[PDB]
Amino acid sequence: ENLSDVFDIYAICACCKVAPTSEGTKNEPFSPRTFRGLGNKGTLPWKCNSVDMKYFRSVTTYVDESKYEKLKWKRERYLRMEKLQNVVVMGRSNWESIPKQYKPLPNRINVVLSKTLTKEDVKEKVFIIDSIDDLLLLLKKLKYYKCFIIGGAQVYRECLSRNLIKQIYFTRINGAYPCDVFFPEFDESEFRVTSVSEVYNSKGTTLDFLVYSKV
Ligand SMILES: NC(=O)C1=CN([C@@H]2O[C@H](COP(=O)(O)OP(=O)(O)OC[C@H]3O[C@@H](n4cnc5c(N)ncnc54)[C@H](OP(=O)(O)O)[C@@H]3O)[C@@H](O)[C@H]2O)C=CC1
Ligand SMILES: CCc1nc(N)nc(N)c1-c1ccccc1
Repeated sequence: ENLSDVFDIYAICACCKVAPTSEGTKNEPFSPRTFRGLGNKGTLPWKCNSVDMKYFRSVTTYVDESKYEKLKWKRERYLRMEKLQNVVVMGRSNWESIPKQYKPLPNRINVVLSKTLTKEDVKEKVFIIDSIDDLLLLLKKLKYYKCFIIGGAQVYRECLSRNLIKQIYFTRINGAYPCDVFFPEFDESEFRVTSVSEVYNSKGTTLDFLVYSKV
């Protein structure tokens, strides 16, 4: 069965256009994907975007007590054949990239993917897992609404490669910036755009919110 559907595994990210270079066999000035800029020097390519930060927080925070049961029954069902909050999953780099005055992300169950970190090290309240396999084990015995994959690059890749992504909330940052991290490529035929928001202006830079769903 589609584990992404059974455990509501979604992906949420923001990407901007990549700024050119001058020398490197990697500069993709004609990439078929205009918005693929994910990070730069362990940080977001652009500056604190309040409009997107608000969005990300509303989407990853929102829970609907009502619709839970139907989810609960779905999982209880799948399991035999073998406070409400969403889960947020992030790679170690992304986790370390987040300023302390934000970790752990509030109103959300925090999970970090790592092979090095340990409980003695990390003092914040977050589950540490060593593989997507262990992520499924955790989800299997955890009570949550939706599960959001929030980065970085390596975590997106693995999940899209295993077809563990049911939906992708993609913010398009209409601006070019230097980037050393890009959104991993995936077969776009298995998805279709289901939501295309109106345009927004954050201090002059525009941005929109697209939502893809698995076919
Ligand atoms: N624009 C956006 O929406 C987002 C941008 N970013 C940006 O992306 C960049 C970070 O991305 P990237 O460098 O790819 O890093 P990631 O955040 O994916 O973290 C990489 C690390 O996560 C761990 N990890 C990845 N896969 C697994 C796995 N299967 N099992 C266990 N651990 C795993 C490893 O930790 P370990 O080495 O300890 O084993 C690994 O080295 C930053 O610049 C950040 O700011 C991040 C999220 C979103
Ligand atoms: C607010 C920036 C942001 N916007 C969107 N649309 N998606 C994301 N995944 C993030 C993000 C990036 C790194 C760490 C935590 C969240």
